Amino acid sequence: NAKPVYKRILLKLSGEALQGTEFGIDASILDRMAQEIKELVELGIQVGVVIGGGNLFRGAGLAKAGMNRVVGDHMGMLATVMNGLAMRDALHRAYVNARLMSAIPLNVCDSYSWAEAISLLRNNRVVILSAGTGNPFFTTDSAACLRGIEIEANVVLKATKVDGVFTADPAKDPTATMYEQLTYSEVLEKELKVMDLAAFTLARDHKLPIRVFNMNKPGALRRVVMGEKEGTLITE
Amino acid sequence: AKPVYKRILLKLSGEALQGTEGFGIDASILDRMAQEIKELVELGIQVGVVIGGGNLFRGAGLAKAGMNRVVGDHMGMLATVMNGLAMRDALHRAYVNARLMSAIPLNVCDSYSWAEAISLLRNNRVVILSAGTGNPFFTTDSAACLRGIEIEANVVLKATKVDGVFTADPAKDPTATMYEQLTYSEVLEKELKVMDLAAFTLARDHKLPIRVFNMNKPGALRRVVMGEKEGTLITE
Amino acid sequence: NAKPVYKRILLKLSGEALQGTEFGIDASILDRMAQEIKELVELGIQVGVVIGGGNLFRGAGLAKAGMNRVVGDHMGMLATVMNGLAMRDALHRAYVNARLMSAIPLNVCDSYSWAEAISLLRNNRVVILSAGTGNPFFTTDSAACLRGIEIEANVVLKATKVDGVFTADPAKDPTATMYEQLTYSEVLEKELKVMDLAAFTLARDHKLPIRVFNMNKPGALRRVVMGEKEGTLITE
Amino acid sequence: AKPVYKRILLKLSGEALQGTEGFGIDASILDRMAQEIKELVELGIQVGVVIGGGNLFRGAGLAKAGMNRVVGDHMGMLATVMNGLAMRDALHRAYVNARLMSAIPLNVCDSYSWAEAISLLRNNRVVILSAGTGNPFFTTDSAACLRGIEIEANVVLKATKVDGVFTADPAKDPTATMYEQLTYSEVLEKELKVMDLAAFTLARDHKLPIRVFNMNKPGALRRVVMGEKEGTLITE
Amino acid sequence: NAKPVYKRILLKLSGEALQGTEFGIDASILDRMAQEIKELVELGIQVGVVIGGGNLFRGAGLAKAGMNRVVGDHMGMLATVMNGLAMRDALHRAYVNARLMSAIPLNVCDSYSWAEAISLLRNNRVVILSAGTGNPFFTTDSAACLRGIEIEANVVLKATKVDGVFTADPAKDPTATMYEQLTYSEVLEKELKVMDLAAFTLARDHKLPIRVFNMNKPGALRRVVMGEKEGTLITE
Amino acid sequence: AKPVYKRILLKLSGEALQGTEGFGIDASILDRMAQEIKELVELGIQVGVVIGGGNLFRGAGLAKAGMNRVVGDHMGMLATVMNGLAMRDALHRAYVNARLMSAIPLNVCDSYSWAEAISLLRNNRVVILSAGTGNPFFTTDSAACLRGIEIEANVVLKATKVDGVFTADPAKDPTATMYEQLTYSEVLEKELKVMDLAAFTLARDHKLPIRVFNMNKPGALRRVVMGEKEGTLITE
Ligand SMILES: O=c1ccn([C@@H]2O[C@H](COP(=O)(O)OP(=O)(O)OP(=O)(O)O)[C@@H](O)[C@H]2O)c(=O)[nH]1
Ligand SMILES: O=c1ccn([C@@H]2O[C@H](COP(=O)(O)OP(=O)(O)OP(=O)(O)O)[C@@H](O)[C@H]2O)c(=O)[nH]1
Ligand SMILES: O=c1ccn([C@@H]2O[C@H](COP(=O)(O)OP(=O)(O)OP(=O)(O)O)[C@@H](O)[C@H]2O)c(=O)[nH]1
Ligand SMILES: O=c1ccn([C@@H]2O[C@H](COP(=O)(O)OP(=O)(O)OP(=O)(O)O)[C@@H](O)[C@H]2O)c(=O)[nH]1
Ligand SMILES: O=c1ccn([C@@H]2O[C@H](COP(=O)(O)OP(=O)(O)OP(=O)(O)O)[C@@H](O)[C@H]2O)c(=O)[nH]1
Ligand SMILES: O=c1ccn([C@@H]2O[C@H](COP(=O)(O)OP(=O)(O)OP(=O)(O)O)[C@@H](O)[C@H]2O)c(=O)[nH]1
Repeated sequence: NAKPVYKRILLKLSGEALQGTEFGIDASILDRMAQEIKELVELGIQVGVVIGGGNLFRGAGLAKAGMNRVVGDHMGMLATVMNGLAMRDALHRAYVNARLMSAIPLNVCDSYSWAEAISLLRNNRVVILSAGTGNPFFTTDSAACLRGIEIEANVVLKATKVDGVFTADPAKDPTATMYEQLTYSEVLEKELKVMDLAAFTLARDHKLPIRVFNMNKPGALRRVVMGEKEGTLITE
Repeated sequence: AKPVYKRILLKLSGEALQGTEGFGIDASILDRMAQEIKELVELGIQVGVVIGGGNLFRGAGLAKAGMNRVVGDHMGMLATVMNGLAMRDALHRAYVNARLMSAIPLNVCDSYSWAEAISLLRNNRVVILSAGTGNPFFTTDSAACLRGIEIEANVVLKATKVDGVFTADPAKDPTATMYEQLTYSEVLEKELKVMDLAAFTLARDHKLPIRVFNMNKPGALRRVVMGEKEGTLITE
Repeated sequence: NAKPVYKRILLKLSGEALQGTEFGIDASILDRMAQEIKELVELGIQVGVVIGGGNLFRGAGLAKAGMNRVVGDHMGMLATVMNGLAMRDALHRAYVNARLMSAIPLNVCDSYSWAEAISLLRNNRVVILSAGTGNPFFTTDSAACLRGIEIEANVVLKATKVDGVFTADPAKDPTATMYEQLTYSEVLEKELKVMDLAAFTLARDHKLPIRVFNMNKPGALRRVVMGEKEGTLITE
Repeated sequence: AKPVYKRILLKLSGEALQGTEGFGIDASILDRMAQEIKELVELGIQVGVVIGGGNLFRGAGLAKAGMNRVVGDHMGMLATVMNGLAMRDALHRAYVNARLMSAIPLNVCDSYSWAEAISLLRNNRVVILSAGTGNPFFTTDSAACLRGIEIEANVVLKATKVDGVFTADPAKDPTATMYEQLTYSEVLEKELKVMDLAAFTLARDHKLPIRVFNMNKPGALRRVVMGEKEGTLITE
Repeated sequence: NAKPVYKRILLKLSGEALQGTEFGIDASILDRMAQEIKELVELGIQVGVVIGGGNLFRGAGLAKAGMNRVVGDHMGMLATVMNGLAMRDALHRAYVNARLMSAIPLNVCDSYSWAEAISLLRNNRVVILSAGTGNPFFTTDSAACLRGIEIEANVVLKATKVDGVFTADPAKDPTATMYEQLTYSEVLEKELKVMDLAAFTLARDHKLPIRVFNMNKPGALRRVVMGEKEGTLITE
Repeated sequence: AKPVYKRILLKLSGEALQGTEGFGIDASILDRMAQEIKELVELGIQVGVVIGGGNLFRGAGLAKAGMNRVVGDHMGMLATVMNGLAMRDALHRAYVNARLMSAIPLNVCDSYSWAEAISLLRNNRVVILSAGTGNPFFTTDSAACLRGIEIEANVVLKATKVDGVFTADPAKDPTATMYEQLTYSEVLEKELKVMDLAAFTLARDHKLPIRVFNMNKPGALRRVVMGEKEGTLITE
């Protein structure tokens, strides 16, 4: 009798979380991703997914090596388009209707269009938003919040490799602990790592709730949507 | 003792930008490539470059993992655009006029246009050609021979990590010897591995000469262009 | 009780076969074409058609007259887009759902897109692929085999003006005879005229059967699809 | 005795490229046109060219055959792009800077852009304008007067196979005489055939002078531009 | 029992009539517009609407101030795209399927395409045509007649701020009177203000009836469509 | 006494082109702006311009009226393109090379391209950047700081109708005084209104200096660029 507690969601997929040991993409994690997204679609949930590129390139990182920061961000963005393309295909092969859209118009997929996106969602099609915001100096987390506000999602689900928001990187600091609930205020006064002010403040400004969970946990995405104890919730 | 080629078509394998890790791009090797191409431009030579994507993706390889071959080939092509973009930036940072063109419209960079290409070339601007031929079921080798014939290059220079064409792999067999010259017919007869059959065949029909050389041996590119003994030549 | 022996086909239409006495297009042959394609659509067959331009321009021919070979191929390609447009219209007027796609993005029709093409076919829409492969130095026969492999056709039906594959041009050599069956091997050891190695080898490589028939024969296309004795079959 | 026009708009009828066969393009006449335009460019004159498609297709003609008029007009326009492409190549082969622009985006050639056009013109590059006005129910004559007014040409030179404007067809009536000058009003009053009414009317309202001359009479184009007695002038 | 007397109409909306006191747009007039268009859609009528830009910019007017006439027309056109976008949104918010198309390809809406437009109309979607004809020196009235003939409307409904065609501007001349019926002949011999010959003659040429009514009159559009006494009818 | 900035980013508020009426564009102020920018170009300074759209539309303002915020922001952006087009024409009419680029592909003008921008700038061509950042929920101020950082401008010059930054509005309070210099920290601490928080914050992180000055005070722009006491500087 459960029933989902969300009608339209914006699922931000970390690029790094498509690696799963060794750079590149992990086909089996991609296929699991599809199956889990398939379930949401059937449950009637409208899904829009913003995907990152950290498993291939990060602009700032390339900038340290000497490259022009803008060109570095452009490669980072093309990296998100490569993930989006792999994700879409995994979706099609799992018999799920999906469309890839790119912030920077390319031709291989559609160009992002607001009205078109809303139409696709109302029609139960999964919409994959690539190239983030289309601009350099930004991160895909920003795009998740922007697109999330544009398509009017009920919430942004940040898929990560950790169970929630920790006080410090749980993989490097042995003192790291995660909270299960936070307000946009607490996040700043405690200075916990969630996103980057740019993205965050935008979400706060527009009162868009955020739920941080672990995508490496099979079933976690479904628990979040069904309203079961998973991850951390950031509200006002 | 001036150069022997007015216009060439440099074909770099995606692995050419790989560091010691065996994947991605290595800033220092990129910058080194840019200096070597800078010298050719100053020498009066017109340069067109076709770069691969093996340091990132291969369609056949992805298809084995379950993915749709065509989508795998699109990601491969897209990777060659990531390389072309990094190569262009190294060029601009070394003060060399260069323009990235793509066989797949990506209005990042502009689209490949034969007429525009010939114009950029006549103006001493290095033309970088990404996305191979624009179609799946093809390799960047074929794009090198194709573009090479379109822009009327004097020769296709195939960059490898070996000094030339051997009787067998010299690293997996110390008996192997390097040919100083060959005809398309002998390559096929002796079952020699130079490049993709489709591509090779194309170059043979249009009598486009091929020079296989070592891009890691300092001075090689210049020597190959100065008519000095270096690598293997292939004609007929 | 017949029932078609093919579910998805790639129909390669020769440009020359739309002339029918006197250059240009033959409206009545175009309308018959539509009616016959209409029948396949109703039978449930998914049709993708690659159309040539030989009735208007051929690149190599223009090259002999002195023109730049690449520009010549570009005109040849625009010629296929003109035929595709006429074909599409004949289809619409016969109340058949059809979409025109061009290898070289134009705007008047759609730009070729793999995923989009598959969706249109699954939806029983006729897909007309123009501008061949998008590249010069190639022929539309190449494109028929490439697109045929891309959309995963069960077979490529080469529509011609002769009943099959002959030993020599039946219109010029009085010794010309046609075979009714051939393997990709036989085709080469006998050196019979079918396509051009480029195209052919590709088809062979991917084990795509080919059936050569005469489109000037009213009903021939329907016989081929129903599995009746028509034309020549090339298999491995 | 320098030229009398700084910038002109040469309007070539599609038939201007037709050989003796009465269809298509004749390489030798094309090359001859290129030499005559080369001379004008050297003389300091800025040249814009609008070419028709009657040596290939006409929308009204196709519509009579059953086809949708709009589609017929698209094919007609597309033919003017085939001519513009061949004319551009003859130009480049005669060493004349020229760029083909299209009223129908064909990202082959680039799109018509008024500002870019004026810039190319000021840079002594022959601008070739294809696809007429971009809309059906119009002729390339109207595009000649329209573009002529946009680029602020000093005059529209209408190339015909006759010496000028006659009282009646001189080939179907030996009584006919050639006017050396006329006003838009007299043309309409005497029911004289100069061009499409829509087009004519447009030129009259913007006071764009028209010179009708013979493109086959050697030296004519130069004479018309050197203020020497040649053809018919039309103003008011 | 009424029943509409038209199946497909082309509704030309004056840009000025979206102001309603004070430049800019009048949201409440826009919402009424939507409701009235909603009714037509439900009645089964296929609606195509051409919208002007006179409430923001007029090319000729900008030309007097000193600006380049062509650039002035380009701004006028962008003005029609801004109105089209506002109109579309008002339509979506009233739960009416609508698509915006632009004569000059932009990316934010679709690019105008004939076949696509017809498909959208057959599917009961409202089609908004912006950027008029795409060319300078023309008015949106021209585009209304051109698009009207293209999509094969049964009639063009010119929405204005006056009840019909008057002898003189009813707001400035106290002698102004309107006729209730006119032939294309009468319109010229009486020289009444309806459109501009360009547009008009085109409509006449193609025998497209025109009905001029007042959109500020709530219900007037519905009366016209139902065949009730409203506005002025221009026929041959 | 040469200029103190090699490359600047001039940000003009849409209201900067407004006449006394309080809406639209005033030809004379436009021409005056062009003369002031002409002088900078002659002085060797590279100029990038980001113009707003408040003299026409604001998304938030439209959203209050009932419209979809995103669509309101698209119309706003589109208005900045109307201004950019008028500003470009005034520039060309004053004989200043200038190119309009848009963050929203409008193939009127070409699309924004970082690399192309840097090239135009190095060539002494004024680059006009329209459509802000390309995304809704942003202001042109943010686009000024963003583009300013991308093109590596030496400073962002914020044109206002006031002499600089005051303690309070000087027109609504005669006690207000003008700061001659400030740090990002003091602006935020003293609750000073300089620009959009999002934008400001961005400029602070990249240490992009901001100069607020009066665009109506003749000579101001030149003085600001000649290192002479004028307006308010903001750095840290
Ligand atoms: O709006 C955007 C989004 C992305 N990008 C560029 O794409 C690159 C991809 O970086 P992402 O931020 O997409 O990486 P990711 O999601 O995998 O990383 P985490 O969430 O785990 O931190 C970024 O480093 C940036 O340079 C932009 O330039 N603009
Ligand atoms: O025309 C093209 C070119 C390339 N590709 C796609 O790019 C992928 C990378 O293949 P490449 O041919 O780009 O590899 P590479 O140059 O780095 O490697 P070498 O052959 O030099 O050893 C291919 O596996 C394919 O998926 C296309 O599908 N089409
Ligand atoms: O991939 C392609 C396809 C076509 N083309 C160009 O289009 C032209 C049209 O030539 P086609 O090969 O399309 O002609 P056709 O089908 O009518 O001829 P047959 O099958 O009967 O032999 C060719 O001559 C070539 O120049 C390309 O450049 N590339
Ligand atoms: O604006 C345009 C121009 C041309 N066309 C299309 O191009 C076709 C060719 O008509 P053209 O007007 O191009 O013919 P032409 O110049 O060769 O012939 P003359 O008038 O000089 O005798 C026309 O019949 C129409 O279908 C358009 O529809 N729109
Ligand atoms: O085909 C076209 C249409 C429109 N435009 C340009 O758009 C501008 C908008 O002018 P319109 O003619 O669209 O204005 P309107 O409809 O509001 O005015 P009325 O019907 O009440 O007279 C025109 O002034 C012109 O410069 C073109 O350049 N070409
Ligand atoms: O990135 C952008 C820029 C602008 N806009 C849209 O443009 C509208 C106009 O807002 P602007 O920010 O262009 O206004 P302006 O410069 O004239 O005004 P000041 O801030 O200088 O006082 C905004 O209200 C928004 O709708 C975007 O949505 N995105």
